[PDB]
Amino acid sequence: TIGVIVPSLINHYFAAMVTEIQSTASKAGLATIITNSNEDATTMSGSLEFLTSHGVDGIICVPNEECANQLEDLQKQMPVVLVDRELPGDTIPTATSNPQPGIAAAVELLAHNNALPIGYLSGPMDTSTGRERLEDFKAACANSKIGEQLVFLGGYEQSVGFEGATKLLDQGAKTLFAGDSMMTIGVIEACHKAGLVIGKDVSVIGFDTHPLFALQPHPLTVIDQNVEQLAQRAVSILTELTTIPTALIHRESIINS
Amino acid sequence: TIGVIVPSLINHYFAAMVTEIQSTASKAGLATIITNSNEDATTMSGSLEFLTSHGVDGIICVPNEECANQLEDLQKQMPVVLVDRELPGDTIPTATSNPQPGIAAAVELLAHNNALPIGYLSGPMDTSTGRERLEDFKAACANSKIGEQLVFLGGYEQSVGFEGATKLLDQGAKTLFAGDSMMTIGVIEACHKAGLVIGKDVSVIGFDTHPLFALQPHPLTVIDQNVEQLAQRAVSILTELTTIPTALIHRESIINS
Repeated sequence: TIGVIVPSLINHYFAAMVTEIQSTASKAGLATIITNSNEDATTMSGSLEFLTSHGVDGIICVPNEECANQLEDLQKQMPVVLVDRELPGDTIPTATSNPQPGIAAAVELLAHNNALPIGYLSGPMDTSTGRERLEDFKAACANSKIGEQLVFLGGYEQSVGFEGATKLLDQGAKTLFAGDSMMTIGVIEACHKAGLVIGKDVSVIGFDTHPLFALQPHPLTVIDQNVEQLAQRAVSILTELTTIPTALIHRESIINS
Repeated sequence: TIGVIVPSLINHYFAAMVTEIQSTASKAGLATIITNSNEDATTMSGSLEFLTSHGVDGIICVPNEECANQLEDLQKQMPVVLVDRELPGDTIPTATSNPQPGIAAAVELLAHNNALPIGYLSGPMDTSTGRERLEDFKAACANSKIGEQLVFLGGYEQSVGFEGATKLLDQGAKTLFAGDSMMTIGVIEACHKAGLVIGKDVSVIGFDTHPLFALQPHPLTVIDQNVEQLAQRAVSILTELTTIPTALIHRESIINS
């Protein structure tokens, strides 16, 4: 029996991750209790306290930064592993995806297609995830020599991405490049509401693998993070108690200009 | 602290159900442990056993029919609630949705638009949920005087639905009418692989309220189950220790022929 804590379950990515963490754990003879923090430090605080109180062998977890302290203490006693998100400072084994290879290829591809300017739709800047990927998109643009692009600093709600993406399209974006599952939804909602055919009137780059992204009238080019391998690796590290690269799935949502 | 046990989490409907259950219970002062049974009775049996051994107060559960007996004993001591699915036998308070009003109106609406024949893609026949909805769709067709329509008896994998939906189209279906989220995915895949424009070349009725359904080029008429209300009902019956109408959201995936 192990414990897993995740910020959201309506996020298909985090529900994929726990399905795969659970399946790998059972193959190594271990059960799985899941918790959901709603991106709320107090809630996760509540969970960790509870999980270790009840004799779980290990914890695989997506750290809120506002929990850095309690998370260190449990190490000082509890086998802990962090996944997807990184603690901003000081030892706890972490397995995360490296976003640079996918982001660089998506930018490269936008550049060859003259599908510019790009409206990149950021995620919460309070996550290692949100900043890692915005650094990488910025460097890729320089490295691809297309110059500075449009950036919206999003957050958590589908509403935030819808509002973000609609503003990028106002500012002239010809490509919407989401940096999250949830931002990717806001981009779709935005193209739908504005009357635009993706892969025809505007280009989209999505983030993560949702089954329904592959089945749009023009399937979505997306950045895959390979959830299965991260979950495999993360449970390997929990039993014995690192980065998985990221990839571009080329589909049909980029116009050639 | 309470335990909620759900058969899947990649299922958007059950991820929404557990998010709303957690939310509602913290508004009544209760943390939340979630478990995921992958439609396997060994795992749930294991899980059930776990959450009682560790002194969580209540259990909200989506029951696997081969756990009726074990669930029974928990009552004889644990405040237990079955959601979504029902036990076929004798007791335990259950809050489920009633699928008849939604199913009747989707059928009624297919009948007015002569959008026939209908291929109804059932879910598993060993869930109270799969039978109920197949009975109700059969009666709605008699009640609307359209005759017997085509049925496929589906299951669990997006794959099964995609196979069933493609088979129904070979057999002449002009409307595909899923009985699940997963079946609704398989239905979309089937129209895409086949090259059919939903809303234009074929009609679709979907099941449950994925945000991405409302966005498709022709958004999807779907049967909404009101997960939020089910979840609130189930949590009141837990704190102080029944059916919820189903509804048709009329969008634009039915042709007028």
